Amino acid sequence: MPAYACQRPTPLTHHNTGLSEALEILAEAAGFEGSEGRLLTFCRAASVLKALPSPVTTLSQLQGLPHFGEHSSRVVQELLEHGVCEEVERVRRSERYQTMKLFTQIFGVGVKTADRWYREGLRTLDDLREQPQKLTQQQKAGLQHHQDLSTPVLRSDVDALQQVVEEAVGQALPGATVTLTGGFRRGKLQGHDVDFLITHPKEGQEAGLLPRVMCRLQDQGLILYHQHQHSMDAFERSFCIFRLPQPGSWKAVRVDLVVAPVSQFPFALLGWTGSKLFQRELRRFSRKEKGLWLNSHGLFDPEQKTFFQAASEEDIFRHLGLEYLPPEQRNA
DNA sequence: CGGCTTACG
DNA sequence: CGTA
DNA sequence: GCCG
Ligand SMILES: [Cl-]
Ligand SMILES: [K+]
Repeated sequence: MPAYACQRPTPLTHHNTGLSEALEILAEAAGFEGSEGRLLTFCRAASVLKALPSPVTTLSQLQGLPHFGEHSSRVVQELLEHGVCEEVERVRRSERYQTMKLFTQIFGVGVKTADRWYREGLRTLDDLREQPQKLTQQQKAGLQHHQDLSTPVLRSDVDALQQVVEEAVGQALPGATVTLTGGFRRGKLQGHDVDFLITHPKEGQEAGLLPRVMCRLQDQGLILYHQHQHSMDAFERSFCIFRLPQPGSWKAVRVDLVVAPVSQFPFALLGWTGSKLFQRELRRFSRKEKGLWLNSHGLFDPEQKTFFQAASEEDIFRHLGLEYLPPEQRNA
């Protein structure tokens, strides 16, 4: 089993959910305590289990797997022997973990913000609503719409959303296209947000497109929160909150809109499709194993000072020496 | 031992 | 810092 | 926490 998540297919459905979820609890807790290295190892170990074809039943099966060492093997060992791991259970029942998970699940709140609020004695969402001076406008929106934003987004919502996004994009720029990315492109049936990638076949036509799209959406009354203020002034990404029509009502939905020039489209498609761990492992592999710098704009050779002109995601995998993984196999 | 994705708002 |  |  190879060491990078971008070297192995990881499907939606896998066989070690109980073991994976426990390691991901420890990964989350490591992040809450500011140990980004420990988070990564626990996430990578959990990902290794997701790629296995069969359930792990004996400790010997962990031999030869990357990212498994004394600590992660002890966690699996306890789960195999007793069905629970005492370290994991102590974490999930701890007030620190429950409060940090509660606060970091708010749109606009990360680990450092949640940790500050925790040290100040805050424990519940109502504690936050009673301290509005501690909140950015972004966090006020995440708190105001928290119940809706914690409701899982379904495929039915995605199709309705893509319709209204395509309408606004079409009114903003003839011939522009809209591509669903993110978890739903990977085959997930639920999500916490919906990601769309927007481009135009003619390079340059997409300049200034996202503000025109956001204005069309605001005019349809569809935007509840938007981070940029528009009638640097230009922007190409918007992580907004939509007022999605429902039968006789509406529901707030997190939506990401990204504009990219068509020359960068395969890199943008690869980037925004995820998963998050897949992307980190792919970019790490690119830099550390191939000496190339990858992001959502391109693939840069710092020695030749040139960008690789890709026409497809397959082109990028091939240039990196990787077997192609379709999006449904990028669920690391 | 040091590294751990890499951008934009 | 937050977003992905 | 684990790898290079
Ligand atoms: Cl990027
Ligand atoms: K958050």
